[PDB]
Amino acid sequence: SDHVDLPYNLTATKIDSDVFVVTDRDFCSSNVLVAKMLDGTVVIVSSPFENLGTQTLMDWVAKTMKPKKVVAINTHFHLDGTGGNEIYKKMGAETWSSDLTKQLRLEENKKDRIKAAEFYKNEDLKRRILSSHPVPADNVFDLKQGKVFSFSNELVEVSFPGPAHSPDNVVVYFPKKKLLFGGCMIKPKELGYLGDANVKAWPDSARRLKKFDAKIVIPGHGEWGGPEMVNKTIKVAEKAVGEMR
Ligand SMILES: [Zn+2]
Ligand SMILES: [Zn+2]
Ligand SMILES: [Zn+2]
Repeated sequence: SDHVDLPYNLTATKIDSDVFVVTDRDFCSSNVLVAKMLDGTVVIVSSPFENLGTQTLMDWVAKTMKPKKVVAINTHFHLDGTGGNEIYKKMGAETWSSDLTKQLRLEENKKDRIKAAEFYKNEDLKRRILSSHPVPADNVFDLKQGKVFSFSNELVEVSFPGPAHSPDNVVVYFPKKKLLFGGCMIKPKELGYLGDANVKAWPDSARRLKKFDAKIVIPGHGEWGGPEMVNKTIKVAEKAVGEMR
């Protein structure tokens, strides 16, 4: 079948033999891409919110893919992005983000934990959030220049299309699979949490994603789709600009 149910309400859904989406349903249905490169390297894009979810994800990756190496790419500084870094590191993964994402995560870490913890209503989820201590990635590239990974000539392209959902949001493109992980700047129905959003910039940042020849676009939350995901996002952001003036 199309998915496997994992502990802590994680879902792992197959897109093909070498591409999976793992969804943290407990924490806002956050999507994590897991792509196995031909040379055995596993690339993970984004993260579950915290340690229990991330440990569950890594246990499943270990069991099912037995990777030679794991490379984890943070999409932005939010917990669906950096929440996995502690456990990724502990498990021997190489964690990556832009320099801005690291900076924003470090700044976010200075803020009051217990006050920001009442943002969730369930007490078990609160205790899971408070039990984790998010850290930035170990390896950093310059936001504006992006980064292209080459795993035995299999390319993974990380680029900054401009501020949208957050000032630092990047997308990850896999040209071999024509797959774009757009992350939380892909919002085909409604923009969602705007705490760090640049609504005025969002339509043009999303327009810049049209350059990718994507057959599959994976959003940070919710069902994935095709290139129309980008078009839907642009209109949703425009309506927000329209009301906002
Ligand atoms: Zn199921
Ligand atoms: Zn976010
Ligand atoms: Zn998100």
